[PDB]
Amino acid sequence: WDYDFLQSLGRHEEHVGLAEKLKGEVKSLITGPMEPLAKLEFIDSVRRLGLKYQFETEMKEALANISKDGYDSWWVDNLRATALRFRLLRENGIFVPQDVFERFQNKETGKFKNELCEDVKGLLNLYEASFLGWEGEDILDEARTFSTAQLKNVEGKISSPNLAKIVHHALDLPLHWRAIRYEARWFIDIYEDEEDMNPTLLKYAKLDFNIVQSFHQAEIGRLARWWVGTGLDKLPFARNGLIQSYMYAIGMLFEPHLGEVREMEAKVGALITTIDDVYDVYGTMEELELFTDITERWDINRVDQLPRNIRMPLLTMFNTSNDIGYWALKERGFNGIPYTAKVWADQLKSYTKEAKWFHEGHKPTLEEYLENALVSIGFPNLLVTSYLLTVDNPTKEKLDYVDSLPLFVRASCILCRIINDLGTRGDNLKSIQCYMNETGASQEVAREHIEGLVRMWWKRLNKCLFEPSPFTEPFLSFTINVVRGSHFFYQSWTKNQGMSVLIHPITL
Ligand SMILES: CCCCCN(C)CCC(O)(P(=O)(O)O)P(=O)(O)O
Ligand SMILES: [Mg+2]
Ligand SMILES: [Mg+2]
Ligand SMILES: [Mg+2]
Repeated sequence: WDYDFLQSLGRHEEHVGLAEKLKGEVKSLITGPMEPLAKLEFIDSVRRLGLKYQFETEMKEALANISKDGYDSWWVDNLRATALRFRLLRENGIFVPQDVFERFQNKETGKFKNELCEDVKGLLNLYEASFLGWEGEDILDEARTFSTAQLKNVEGKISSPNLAKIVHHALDLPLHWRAIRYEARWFIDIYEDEEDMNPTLLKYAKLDFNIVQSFHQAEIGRLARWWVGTGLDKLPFARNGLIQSYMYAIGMLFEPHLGEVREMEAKVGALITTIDDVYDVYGTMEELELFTDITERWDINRVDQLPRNIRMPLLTMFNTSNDIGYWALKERGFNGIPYTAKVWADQLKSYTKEAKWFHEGHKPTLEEYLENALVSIGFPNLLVTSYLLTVDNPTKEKLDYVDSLPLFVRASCILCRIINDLGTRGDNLKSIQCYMNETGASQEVAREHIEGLVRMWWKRLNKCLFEPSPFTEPFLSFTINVVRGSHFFYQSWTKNQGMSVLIHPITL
């Protein structure tokens, strides 16, 4: 990554009329007659190509009327149709019971019938649908285990390279857990080779992708300029994480109309990865204690006591925090500086508890560690910032409620932390080793336990999305998509993902 070259991008196309024509056509298709299984497959194709943000209402209405049609003959007895309907309806907020899978099980033992290994597409759809489940839905747990076992069994026996690629991709990460934009870039190429491929939808996908990528490149140019202006790229003992943070933010939100929010999120992310290193890599406890005190008091009057290599990240945090709070004051009429200050103070207190534990040789339980680490991962900061920047009529009360980390937000933060600990030269007190110290458990027993925690908290997020809350569409999607971006990173192979998504356009 030549940041010299990324300041280039965004400085330097009219396909927008054809884009609007293709959008009207795809929209008519979504409203079109569409025998119901074909309509489901089309809606799911539109989603996988990253186009749901264009056709929100049409997709919702189409799925709502599919749910309310008078007859079930078109999907019952059909595993692919049953699973796809389950998943899409339950993604749309329309509950479907797990009972619909019982007719594919041996009615005595509850096991899915081994003969289903003859239906690869149905197995894939059952697999994908299983990750829409909640706690206590045992049929969906069984569906996950069975489908994964069978798919890995037959992956070597599949001779269609396209379907082998799809099966391998699903085994890497289920669709429910995948970052939308990167998955869209992958599935454009995949969809171009599918059986019932619709060329109108494919062309619109490619064109819309290039346009959104143009917005992204302008954003990257501005952010690289700012980041060089901070001088933080030239820190020897701190990660140069501007482009990594922007990739995180793309996973969190990719819509062009949210661009400015992205930039701020990106900024915060960068600073997070810098300050963490200040706390994890190169910093005296006296230096970090002073860092934390200054941040808690929001008072930079004694900042010159710090060496300039620490003084620059601290003051960049300070000034960017004030800038974002003032953006809130100006554009939303609400001074957000106290809340950016609060979230940074809380995150530095979490960093401080972690560093103090290390120096003390403390070995916390997994629960204690996680209580601190859902904050130290930084996503309370990022999510409260996104809420500040996007909520209608911001108030002290709304901000206090979101910053209290209710179950929905707290589950997303926990997931980000434990996913990063599964993906992880620093502080070796992470999730796995905390559990090992707790229970004396094995390396791999602890790892599988943490993976089970991943599944459990995803179940809780799924059930949260069905339950009333004072949160609305954009923040909802933010909360899910930070977990998806975490899955994206801690599965450089991430570098070439950035090249394919943010740098190179799609040839048309
Ligand atoms: C974009 C904001 C999240 C990016 C990841 N941050 C660096 C978190 C820091 C960590 O996760 P990292 O593993 O050091 O990257 P930590 O485990 O030290 O808390
Ligand atoms: Mg770290
Ligand atoms: Mg750390
Ligand atoms: Mg770490």
